[PDB]
Amino acid sequence: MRHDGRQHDELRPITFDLDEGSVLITAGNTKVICNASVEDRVPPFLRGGGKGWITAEYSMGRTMEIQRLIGRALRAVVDLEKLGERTIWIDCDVIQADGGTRTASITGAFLAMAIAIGKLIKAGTIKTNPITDFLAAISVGIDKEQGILLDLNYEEDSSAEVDMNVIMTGSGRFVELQGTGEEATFSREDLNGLLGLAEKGIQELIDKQKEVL
Amino acid sequence: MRHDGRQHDELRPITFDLDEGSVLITAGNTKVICNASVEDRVPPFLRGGGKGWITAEYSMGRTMEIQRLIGRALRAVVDLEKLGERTIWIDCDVIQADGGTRTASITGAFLAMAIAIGKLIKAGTIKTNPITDFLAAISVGIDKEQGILLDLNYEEDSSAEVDMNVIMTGSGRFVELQGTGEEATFSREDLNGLLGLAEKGIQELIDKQKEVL
Repeated sequence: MRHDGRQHDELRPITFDLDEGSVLITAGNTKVICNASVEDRVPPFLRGGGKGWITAEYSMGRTMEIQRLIGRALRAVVDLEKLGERTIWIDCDVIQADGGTRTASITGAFLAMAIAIGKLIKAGTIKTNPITDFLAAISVGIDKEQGILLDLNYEEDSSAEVDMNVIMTGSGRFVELQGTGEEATFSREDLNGLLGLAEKGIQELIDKQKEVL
Repeated sequence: MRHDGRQHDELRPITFDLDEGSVLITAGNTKVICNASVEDRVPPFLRGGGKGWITAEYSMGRTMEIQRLIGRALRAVVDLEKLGERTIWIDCDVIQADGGTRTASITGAFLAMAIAIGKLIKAGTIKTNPITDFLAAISVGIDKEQGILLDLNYEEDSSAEVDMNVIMTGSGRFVELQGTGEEATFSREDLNGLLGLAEKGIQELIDKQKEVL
């Protein structure tokens, strides 16, 4: 039905290439390189606090928006106190864009962070794992002709009446949610259908994360 | 329970002062002046198209974000073809901020637009009403101690674990939705509770709009 050849609830091929704890994630034609770096400093408003911080650099205005989202989402699944007074720098570089870059950056950014925290734990730098849960993000939408779709590519994102990015944890809770109706609107029923699809795709991404980790 | 004196599902006092089709909306201590202006031109990518446009100026980076949201939300409930080839300029000025400015601007921006379109119809400039439905927006959230709250003031917005802005039409459909978990997360149950409260408040705002109009 989709020009893609995919079913409405089918994810594009996902690849988590770890070949630095650099991560190259591929979703169809979308590709993003994600890197996590640890520094034993923290923003001034935290110095002395004994609690860590996570922040991200992202490249491909609205850029700041995505950098802030990445920092937020990660902080939601990391006990900053257990991390100690140090900050984790995440850096994403979109090398190929074909829809879903923002959510693909989050998924990739998580793994990269997981990899850096693993070395922190193995180095004896921190006593316990601070990651409270797995995290992944996906985009969903409503196309005027094929209905609800999961993981939109460029062309689909472009012509969708309803666009939505969802970030959830492995335990199935929300970290962040955002849906916009173009010159269109969506009902409660549509919202429930969109969140179900999104959850299906996010559970699949997290399954892959666990297995690559 | 709230330092406000309000119940968890109670809106702050709402005022739509029409004393130019200028609108001054007041929500508790939040106050925003909204103005709608009509111009018989349209962005270049539309010239000749015969379809209108709505855009907004907003003042108090993230400013652009709010201006774009205002333009989006309005466009969702207006048949741009019936408006003709002309654009509606909305201008919001936050004169007092105590939480919920962004959603209060949307509600105020809608009325102002409604007022300008009414004159367009009475002037004989357009044959039919282009407004497809009423629209209002409200903020909801989850506070670590009082649970789910409706219409957050500054202090509450500040310490809420979960923040969320919702825009809906009078017919009860979604135009825009955005919820963020700080260093916290919200369940499906939380999401349903948050959307119910939001809908209660939005229905109340729209009731007031209808009666002021």
